[PDB]
Amino acid sequence: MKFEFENRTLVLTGANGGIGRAIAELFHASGANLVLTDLDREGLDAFAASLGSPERIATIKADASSADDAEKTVALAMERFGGIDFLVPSAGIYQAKPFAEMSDADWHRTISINLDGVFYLCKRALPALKEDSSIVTLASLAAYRGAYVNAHYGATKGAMVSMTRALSRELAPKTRVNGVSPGIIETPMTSELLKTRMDETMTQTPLKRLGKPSEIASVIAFLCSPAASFVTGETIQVNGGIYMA
Amino acid sequence: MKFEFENRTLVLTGANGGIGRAIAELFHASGANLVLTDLDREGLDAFAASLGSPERIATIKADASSADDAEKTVALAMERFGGIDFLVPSAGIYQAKPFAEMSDADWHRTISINLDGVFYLCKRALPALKEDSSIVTLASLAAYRGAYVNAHYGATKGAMVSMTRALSRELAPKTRVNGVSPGIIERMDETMTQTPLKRLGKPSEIASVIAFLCSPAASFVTGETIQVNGGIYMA
Amino acid sequence: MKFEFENRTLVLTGANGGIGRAIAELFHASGANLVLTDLDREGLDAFAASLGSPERIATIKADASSADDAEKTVALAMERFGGIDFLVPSAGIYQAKPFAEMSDADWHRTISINLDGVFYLCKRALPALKEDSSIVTLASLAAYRGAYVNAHYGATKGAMVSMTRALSRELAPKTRVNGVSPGIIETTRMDETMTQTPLKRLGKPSEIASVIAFLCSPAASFVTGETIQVNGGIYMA
Amino acid sequence: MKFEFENRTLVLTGANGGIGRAIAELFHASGANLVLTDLDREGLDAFAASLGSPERIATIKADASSADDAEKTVALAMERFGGIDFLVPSAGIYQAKPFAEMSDADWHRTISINLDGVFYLCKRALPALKEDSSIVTLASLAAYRGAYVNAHYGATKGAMVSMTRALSRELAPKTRVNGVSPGIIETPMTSELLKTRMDETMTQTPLKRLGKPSEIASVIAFLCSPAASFVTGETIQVNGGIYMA
Ligand SMILES: NC(=O)c1ccc[n+]([C@@H]2O[C@H](COP(=O)([O-])OP(=O)(O)OC[C@H]3O[C@@H](n4cnc5c(N)ncnc54)[C@H](O)[C@@H]3O)[C@@H](O)[C@H]2O)c1
Ligand SMILES: NC(=O)c1ccc[n+]([C@@H]2O[C@H](COP(=O)([O-])OP(=O)(O)OC[C@H]3O[C@@H](n4cnc5c(N)ncnc54)[C@H](O)[C@@H]3O)[C@@H](O)[C@H]2O)c1
Ligand SMILES: NC(=O)c1ccc[n+]([C@@H]2O[C@H](COP(=O)([O-])OP(=O)(O)OC[C@H]3O[C@@H](n4cnc5c(N)ncnc54)[C@H](O)[C@@H]3O)[C@@H](O)[C@H]2O)c1
Ligand SMILES: NC(=O)c1ccc[n+]([C@@H]2O[C@H](COP(=O)([O-])OP(=O)(O)OC[C@H]3O[C@@H](n4cnc5c(N)ncnc54)[C@H](O)[C@@H]3O)[C@@H](O)[C@H]2O)c1
Repeated sequence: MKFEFENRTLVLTGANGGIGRAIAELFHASGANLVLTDLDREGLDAFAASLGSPERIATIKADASSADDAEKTVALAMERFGGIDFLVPSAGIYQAKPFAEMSDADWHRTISINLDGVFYLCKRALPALKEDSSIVTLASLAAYRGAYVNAHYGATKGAMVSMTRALSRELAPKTRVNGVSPGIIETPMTSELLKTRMDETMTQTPLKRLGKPSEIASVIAFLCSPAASFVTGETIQVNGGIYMA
Repeated sequence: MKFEFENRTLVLTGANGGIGRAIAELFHASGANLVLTDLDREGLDAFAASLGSPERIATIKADASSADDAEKTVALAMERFGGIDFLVPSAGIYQAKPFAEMSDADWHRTISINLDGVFYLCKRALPALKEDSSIVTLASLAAYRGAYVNAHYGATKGAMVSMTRALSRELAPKTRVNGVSPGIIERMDETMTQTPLKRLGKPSEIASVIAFLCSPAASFVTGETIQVNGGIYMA
Repeated sequence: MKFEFENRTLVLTGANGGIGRAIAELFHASGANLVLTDLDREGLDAFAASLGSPERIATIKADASSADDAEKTVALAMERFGGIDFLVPSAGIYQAKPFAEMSDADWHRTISINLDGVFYLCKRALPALKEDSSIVTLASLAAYRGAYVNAHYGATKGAMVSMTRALSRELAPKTRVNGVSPGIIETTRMDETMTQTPLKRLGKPSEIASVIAFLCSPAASFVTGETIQVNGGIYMA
Repeated sequence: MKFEFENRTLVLTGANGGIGRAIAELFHASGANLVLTDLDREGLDAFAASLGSPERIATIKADASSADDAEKTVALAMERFGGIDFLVPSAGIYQAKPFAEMSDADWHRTISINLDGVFYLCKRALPALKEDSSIVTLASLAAYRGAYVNAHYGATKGAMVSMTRALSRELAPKTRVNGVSPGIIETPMTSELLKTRMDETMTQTPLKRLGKPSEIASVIAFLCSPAASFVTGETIQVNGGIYMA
């Protein structure tokens, strides 16, 4: 698959994370413009240098929980490239916190980043969305299988699935809204939990391996591409068969 | 059918609402103890009086979005009845708000009541949950069909479905955690045509499914959210 | 719950099975009339005798894959009790058969019993169904999780879920059509199963019957088209 | 959208149908070898000529309901191209038949073509499937929404969804098994339905249009491509938002 994104503009939050980096690389290689935001301004700027074509790249330090940063992100997209073709709210946190130990602060921090932030970005982006544009949300296996020790994480990822359906109705026919639901992907997000459970996870997985960040990115690219022109409201499971939904 | 909830205690938020009253009514008729909360104390107290078994009913003014009121709600259940058998976080708001017009305040108010509040009640309730207890969440057709002009509402009701699955895992085997997803509960003609059962649902038809999930008839059901919508949508 | 099924009639195939017997026992204890069918006539009659209200029980030898036996089953319900309130096509086979080893006969046998048979029973039952009646199909965890070595079985139980939705539309508002999808029912790999099951036990057949009874009852009067997972949380669908 | 399928072999039943033709065109344009089957061989060969790189196309008259024709189809793929990379059992029938009027013959006809035939093709294909191969089934909106007057059709398409999950477990990791669930597609299958129901369908569809056959083919191609390399067991809704599943 080869994506033709020349002169199409991607806004991607959490761009320095494992899946975020894979998304940026694939879209950049496909000729797209990138507006990358992240809470870690130093890593993002350094990472962007390696992908380097500054004519097609703009970066900004942005907190997913900040409504004003969503406004800055859209204004930068409008100023640099004149609009938005693809919107991907990838920024999120994954905290292991058994429910009996979950503090009110624990709960609010996960909802603010994983859910409120997605609202802020989608809402501020509306005037900048172009014809044939795409929003792609990031759900998770946990929304479908049920989180083991992360009821707040699971809640926000179930919210992603339904929010995708709602916005798919409201922004049609101009904009399509879809999602990707990753399974177990090897990134720093999962590194500590997964180091003693790699064999167990592969044994449970029909494809017998962990997912790669690029295998999430390629599905996001598909959903943004003309190959998905009649797909809207839909969240796709990308988990090697570890779970059937 | 017929439920035997004698000496078992229901905690119900938003108890003065349409579905809320139906739930309180059924569980009360079933012999249960009731701890009812609502933002409208006066309306609630009048309703609770109409059921007339005051020794089995306790009411309190509680804002579903307030963690302090959740603590007071659980303490009241502990004080009057010693624990919680059924926890039903029913309180919620349904605001029609096209997404292009949705304010940050619009968004937060719906998340705070419909989602944060469910976290507060469930978390504070943990020490009070008895053996064989149930949590039953209220999802919505909108979670599955996609809301037409209520993206914040749909988000919170998709969150209920996944949060139900998460807590079912963590609170098992002592407590089962399930949900009910109501359809259209009493352009009516279009709805009748679209509904196989050709009518609107009654609040009593949501309450009876909640009671089923709380009953021993559902003893091997957990994590599950049931569609109660007359066939208007298949999920 | 306690179900009031007096003067209401259940037609149940595979009634001598583990789940089948639990359904019959519950409905009979609830006052219902029973039309029980099974391929094993002697075992069924012995079971039916134990319930002891022979005026409320009628049995017949019937092959679920036989359209003629479906016709005979409904005629028996008509003759003894005048109609059908609850139709539960419970008969099914579960064959372990890795796909690379699956014969054409293996495939056909499972489709014939688990899928063709449900069609024949539902189709022939239509004139006998009463008002406020229910059909409750039996799906399976395998339909949702994906069968490990039973692709034919899994296909038939996915068919149940979609056929339930279809008949729900067509047979409403007179009849509601729903399903129950059992998980792992005691009816080894026990350590593995307990580890994956939040409730930390196998399901009991009586716990499938009580959900079917719920779906047949007025408590489910606004539920149609719906298949309920009854699996102790082993799988979330 | 364009894919790179050179030297990979597609076996496609019902190749002369609306969606079938769109699948064949895309894969051929993408450099694949085609083994096309249909009950209407004159139609198929006439169609096969128009795409014409004829050395990369092999056609055969084959009845999906025949186990022997499935063997002949696989044998042709083996003889001409040495194996099978993509297996797409697209042949199917759609009969409007109210359940109260449905004959036993009606039932068996639909289960035989739409379900037994898929078994015959998948089972006979096993020895010929190559590394990194894909099976992609065709489900339907009817499996999820519930057919209005086609309980046998709805049953077979629900079977596709569950059979896809089962085979993804058994044929992994060598083969991924996925599905596509089309909505309302502009095709002969829907000409009769949409003569009286066109207004309602566009009203109910967020994208406010009928789907095109090519918009099913592009999603099938995605599932066969490396972009879906971590997707198995999965059936994707391609319905313009008319139904959220
Ligand atoms: N296995 C997996 O990694 C997995 C599985 C399922 C779903 N997901 C989801 O996919 C998304 C991306 O995962 P990932 O691998 O990139 O995660 P990650 O933890 O590796 O990276 C997330 C990135 O977001 C940044 N970030 C954190 N808080 C932020 C904030 N307030 N504002 C802005 N940026 C912030 C982090 O610095 C990091 O660069 C997340 O939403 C995650 O929940 C991941
Ligand atoms: N048709 C329906 O009513 C319908 C359909 C689908 C889902 N649901 C869901 O079912 C649940 C119950 O619905 P209902 O019929 O009782 O709704 P309702 O609108 O009739 O209930 C409103 C009640 O909740 C109270 N309330 C409002 N905000 C509150 C707060 N902050 N704290 C405490 N109480 C508060 C109000 O005072 C009132 O008594 C809700 O979660 C709703 O979203 C309802
Ligand atoms: N663990 C489980 O038992 C389980 C799990 C998931 C789903 N289900 C499904 O639930 C349903 C009921 O299961 P069960 O516990 O009764 O199964 P079972 O194997 O205990 O019951 C088999 C019974 O069906 C009868 N039978 C077999 N072939 C028949 C035919 N051709 N015609 C008529 N009767 C026939 C046999 O005589 C026997 O009494 C089945 O459809 C099954 O696939 C069962
Ligand atoms: N709108 C749609 O067309 C639509 C929507 C949802 C799902 N689907 C499914 O997608 C698949 C492809 O549909 P389509 O648009 O190609 O349908 P179609 O009706 O256009 O295809 C008919 C073609 O299949 C052939 N065919 C019929 N019976 C056959 C048999 N026994 N053996 C072999 N070939 C046979 C016919 O000769 C003809 O060439 C089918 O499984 C269909 O159910 C279609």
